[PDB]
Amino acid sequence: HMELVFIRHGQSEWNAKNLFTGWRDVKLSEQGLAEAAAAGKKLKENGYEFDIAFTSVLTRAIKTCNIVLEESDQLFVPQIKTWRLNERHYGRLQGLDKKQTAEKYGDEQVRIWRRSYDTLPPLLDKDDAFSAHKDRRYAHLPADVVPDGENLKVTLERVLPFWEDQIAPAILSGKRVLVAAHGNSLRALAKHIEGISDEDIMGLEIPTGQPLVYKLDDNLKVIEKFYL
Amino acid sequence: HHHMELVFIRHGQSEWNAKNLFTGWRDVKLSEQGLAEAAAAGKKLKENGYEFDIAFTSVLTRAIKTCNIVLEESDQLFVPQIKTWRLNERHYGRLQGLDKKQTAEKYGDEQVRIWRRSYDTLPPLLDKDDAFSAHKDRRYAHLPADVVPDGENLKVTLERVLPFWEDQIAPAILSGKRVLVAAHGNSLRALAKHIEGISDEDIMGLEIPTGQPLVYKLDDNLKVIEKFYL
Amino acid sequence: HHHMELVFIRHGQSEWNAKNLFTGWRDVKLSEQGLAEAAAAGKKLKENGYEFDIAFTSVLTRAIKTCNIVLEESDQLFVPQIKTWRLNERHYGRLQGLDKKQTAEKYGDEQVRIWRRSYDTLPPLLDKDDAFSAHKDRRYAHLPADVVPDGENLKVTLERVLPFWEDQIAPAILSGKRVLVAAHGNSLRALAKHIEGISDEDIMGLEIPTGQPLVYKLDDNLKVIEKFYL
Amino acid sequence: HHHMELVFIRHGQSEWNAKNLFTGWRDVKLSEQGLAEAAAAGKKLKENGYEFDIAFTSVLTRAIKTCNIVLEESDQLFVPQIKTWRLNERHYGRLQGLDKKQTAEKYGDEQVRIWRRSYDTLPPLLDKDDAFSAHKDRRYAHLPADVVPDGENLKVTLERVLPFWEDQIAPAILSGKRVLVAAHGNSLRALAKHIEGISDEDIMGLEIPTGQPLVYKLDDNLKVIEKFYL
Repeated sequence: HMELVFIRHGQSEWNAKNLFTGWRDVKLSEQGLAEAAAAGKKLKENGYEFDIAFTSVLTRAIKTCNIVLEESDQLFVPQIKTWRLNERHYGRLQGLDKKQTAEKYGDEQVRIWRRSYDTLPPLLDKDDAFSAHKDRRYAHLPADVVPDGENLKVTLERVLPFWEDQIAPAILSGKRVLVAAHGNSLRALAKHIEGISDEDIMGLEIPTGQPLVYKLDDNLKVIEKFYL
Repeated sequence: HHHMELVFIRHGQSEWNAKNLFTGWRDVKLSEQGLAEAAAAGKKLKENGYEFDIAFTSVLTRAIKTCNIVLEESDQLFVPQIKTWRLNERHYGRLQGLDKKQTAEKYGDEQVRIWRRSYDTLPPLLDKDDAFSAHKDRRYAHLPADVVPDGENLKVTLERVLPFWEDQIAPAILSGKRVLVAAHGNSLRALAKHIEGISDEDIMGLEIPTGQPLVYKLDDNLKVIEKFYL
Repeated sequence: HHHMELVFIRHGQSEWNAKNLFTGWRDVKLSEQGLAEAAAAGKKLKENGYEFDIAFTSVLTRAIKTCNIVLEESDQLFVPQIKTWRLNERHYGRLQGLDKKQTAEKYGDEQVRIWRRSYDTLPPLLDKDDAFSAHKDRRYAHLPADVVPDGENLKVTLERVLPFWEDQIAPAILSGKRVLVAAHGNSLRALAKHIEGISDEDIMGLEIPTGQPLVYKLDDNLKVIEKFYL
Repeated sequence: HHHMELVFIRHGQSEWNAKNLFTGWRDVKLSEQGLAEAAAAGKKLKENGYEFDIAFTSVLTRAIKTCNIVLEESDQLFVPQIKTWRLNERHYGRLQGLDKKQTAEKYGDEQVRIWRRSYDTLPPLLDKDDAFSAHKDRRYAHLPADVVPDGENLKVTLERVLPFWEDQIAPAILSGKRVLVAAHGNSLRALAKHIEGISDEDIMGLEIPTGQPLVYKLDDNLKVIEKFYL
C-alpha cells in the first residue's frame, strides 16, 4: 500500500481580483502563500516524506510545491514540472472580470462555461498577445498541443497520459508522490483515480491549501481517501 | 538532407505472418525473410547517408530487433534507444493466436476486414485472466492495469500513440534530433494520420509497406514538406 | 544574447555564516540577508535579459532556495531544475557545527587556515555513527555509502564535481541550452578550476563572491571567451 | 531468486583478436565465435532464471551487440538499455590497430609487458589529430572533448568508470532493479576492483573470461555475499 498526496494552490492575485485565469501565469497572493506554508507544516507534523514531486509549469503551483517541500524539511525532493498538470485553459475568457462577463453574456452562459463538463469556452486567437503559443515555456512542444481553450473533459484527456507515464509508474515503483497543481487538473486526476462519473465530477470539491491523501492498493485502487 | 528529416520503418515478416496467425501484442519473432528486410533497409539508409541521434521503438521483440539491425547495418548501433508500449502494434483481442483463414471461414470476409482495420469497432476482447493476456507480461508491470488493453482498433491505438509523439518524438525533432521510429503497421499509420493531418475516413486506405524506410521532410513547425520512400 | 553564456550564482549568507560556524553538508537556511541577495541577483539577471533552459543546483536547501528565488525574480520559475549531491558544498568533517573562533582558540590560527585553504588537506573526519553524519540523511539513501563522505578538501570535492560537469552540464551547453548553476563556494570553485584551467597551486586564491551572478562567455569548445560579474 | 543479484558479461572474441591487434576504443565487430559466445551466455541466463530490469553497456558495437543478443536469447529484448562511453574498453593509445608482435619490435619486449601489466603506466598516447583518433567519432560529439582519451591505463579507466557506478548502476541496484552490465575486460575489471575491494597490486592479475556470465550476490549495503561464474 502506497500513499499519494495532492495539494491545490491557494489564492492568486487574480482570484482576489475576480478574474478568469486559466493558463495566464499569475502570482499567489499573500493569503495563497500562507496557505502553502500551513499545508507544508501539516504534512511535516504527520510525518509525510516524499520521493518525487510533480507540478505544473505555472508559477503559482510551482511556488506552492516549493513552499510545501521546504516547510516539511525536504526541498531536496526531485521535482518534475509539466504542462499536462496546468489549470484548464479558459480561452478568450482569460483576463476577463467574472462579474463583467456575467453582465455581458448573462448569468446562464457563464454558469455553463464554469460548470459544464464538455462545453468549451470561447477560444483564444492563436496569435493573441496573451496566447500560450507565444509563451517560451511551451516552445519545445508541437504547437497543436498548446490549447486555445479547454473544458474539464479535454483537460482530463491531456492530464491522463501523465498519470499513465509518470505518476502511476512512480507509485508502482514504491515512490511517495506529491502532486502540487490546480483545481481542474487535480479534479481530472481524482475523476480517474476514484472512477467518478461525468455526471458527478463537476461537483467534486477540492479545497485549496489542504493536503489530500489517497491510500492505494497494489493495483492502485483507492483504499482510503482523507484530507489531512 | 537539407531539411529536418524523420524516418519510419515498419518491421518485416514475422513467424506468425508466415503461419497466418493474428499477432497483436503477442511477442513473436521475425522470420528469416523479416530479418533480411531489416538488413536491406539498414543498408539503404547507409547508402543514402541517414544519420540518427535517437531511435524510438515498441517493446515487442520483432520491432526492437528491426531497430537494432537497421542501426547496426548503417554503422550507428551506439544511437540511444527508447522502447515504449505506446508504439506497440494494435492489440488484436481474443483473435490473437487464431488462424486468419479459419476465422474468415467462421465469420466471413467482411467481418474479418472490420477486425483488421476499423475506426469504430473493436475486435472481440481477450479475457483479463487468459494465459496470454498482456496483463500477465512483466514488461507492463509498471503500468496501471487499466492502461494494458484487452483489444484495440485503429482509433484506440492512435489515442495511446499520440501522447508519445507529443511528449517524446516531436520534442526530439524540435530540439534538432534526427529521429528513427521502428515500429508496426498500425502505430506508424497512427503517427502518419497525425503528422499528415489525414481524416478518419482517409486513414483507412493508408498503406505502409514492410521493410521500406519512409522519410518525412519537416519544416520548423513540423509540417510535411515532402514524404517519400527510400 | 550574441553568444552562449554559462551563469553561476553562489548562495548568499546563511544563518551559520552570521554565527561564524563551519557548515559543510549541514542543511542550514539562508539568513534574511542571504534571501535578499538571491532576489537582487534574479533582478539583475532579469534586467539584463538572461533566460535559462535548465538549472542545476545541489541538494542543500540554501542553494535550492537561492536557485528558486533567482528563477522567480527573473520570471522563469518554470525552468527545469536538477538537484545533485555532486554540487554540494565541501564536507567539513568533524568541524561541521563548530565555532570557527573557538576552533582557532583550541588549535591555533594556522591550523584553521590550513583546514580552510589547503587544497588537499582533509579536515578531521566525522564519525559515521554521529547523529549529524551525512550517512543518516535520507537524501543520500539512494547512493552507495562509500560515496557519502566523512570529510572533504577541495581536491576531492573537484573529483566528485567533475563527473557532473562531464555528464550533465557540459552536454547541456553543447546541445545549445542556456544553463544556470546555483551552488556553493567550493563546488563552484571546483567548476571554475576546470573551466578556466587553474593550477592546484593557484585555485585556493580564487574568490567567488556570494550572491553575485558570474557569467562565462564560452566558445564551441567550452573555452572561456570572457569572464565577468553581473 | 533469493537475494539481489548483479550480472556482468564480457563480450566474446572480436575480429581483431585472432589478428592479435590491440583494440581499445576502435569500434571493431564481434567474430562469428564472439556472436556464438553471446548467444550461449543468454541461453545460460535463461536456463537459470535470470530476469533483468535494466541493462547498461558501452557505446562500442561489440558490447552493445553482445548485450542485445544476451537479452534476446533470454526472451527479454524489451529491457531498457543505457549506452555510455564510461563503460568503454581501456583506450590503448598509439598501440590501437597494431600487431602485438609488431609492437614488440618498435618498443621492445619488456616495455610491452609493463603496458599490459602495470596498473598506472600509460601507453604511448595517440595524437589527437590521428586518422584513427576517437576525437573524430560522432558518438562522442555531445561530450566535452577532454573526456575522449588519447590513451589510458587501468587506473584512469577506473577513474571514469566509477562515476557511472555511483550515478547509475548502484542507484539502480539500491532501488531494487536487477541489473545487467555488458561491457569490456578492463571496464568490468575496474568495476570488480571497486565492488570487491581489490588492491592496486592484485587487480592486474584478475582475469575476466569472455562470454561467461559473472554473478554477484550483494547485500543491502552492496557488500558482496558471493561471486560466481554461471
